[PDB]
Amino acid sequence: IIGGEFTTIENQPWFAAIYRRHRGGSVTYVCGGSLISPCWVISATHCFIDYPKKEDYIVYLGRSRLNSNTQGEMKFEVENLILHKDYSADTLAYHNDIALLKIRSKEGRCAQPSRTIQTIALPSMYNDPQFGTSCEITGFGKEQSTDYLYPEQLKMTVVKLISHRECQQPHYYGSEVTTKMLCAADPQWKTDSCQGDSGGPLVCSLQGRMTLTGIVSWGRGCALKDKPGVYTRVSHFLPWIRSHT
Ligand SMILES: COc1ncc(-c2nc(C(=O)NC(=N)N)c(N)nc2N2CCCCCC2)c(OC)n1
Repeated sequence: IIGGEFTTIENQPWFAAIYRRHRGGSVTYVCGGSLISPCWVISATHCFIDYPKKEDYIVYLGRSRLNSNTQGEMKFEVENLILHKDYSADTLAYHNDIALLKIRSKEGRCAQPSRTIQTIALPSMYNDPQFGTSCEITGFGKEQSTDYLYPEQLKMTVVKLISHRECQQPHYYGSEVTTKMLCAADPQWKTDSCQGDSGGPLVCSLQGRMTLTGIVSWGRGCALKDKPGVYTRVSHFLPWIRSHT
């Protein structure tokens, strides 16, 4: 996350931290996700597509820091890794950038809700807020495009939903952005999602409740002028989400 503020997991208790075991022993951060039910984390396919073996991944819930344990955190194996059959990668855009991780502990239990571990609501079908709506993004992603390290502490910022029509202007993304994508940006382009934030939540207050509107997918740099964040439009994927859960 470029700009925004540091936060703790209590402010985004659905936030999942997804890591991969390396042949050797070492564990590296992959991507964020969102607890949508006790046993199910939703994320981005492009996070896993290079290493699509479920046994390689670890999910934490209730985790506020990258490389230290948070009091109350739960650690999970991936019992199922579901990648979107119709996934594709362009030079810039991911299509159908959506994935489901069925989580279970060594002792065979799903997530136990707590102050630091809550589920987020999916939206009603084809129902997103208007352009100009303020939504929150959360991630352990880079603080600057050029940074080598990810931040130790979880971050979150505010971005405004951009109209499909504004996001398809050639000097933005042209036709790279489809009806299954959402754009969000800061009016000053000063705050944004970035590398490491992929798969993490775009959350909007919708029908007066916190709703998983987007999944961090792609963008051309981070906090660049005329280069908004591009998000999987979760309201266009409910059948796929219902069916695979
Ligand atoms: C031109 O440089 C460039 N371009 C793209 C990325 C990148 N961006 C995002 C992202 O969400 N961007 C955004 N919201 N504006 C994102 N979610 N992920 C990004 N990478 C991770 C996976 C995609 C390609 C490599 C960079 C990047 O990160 C340092 N740097």
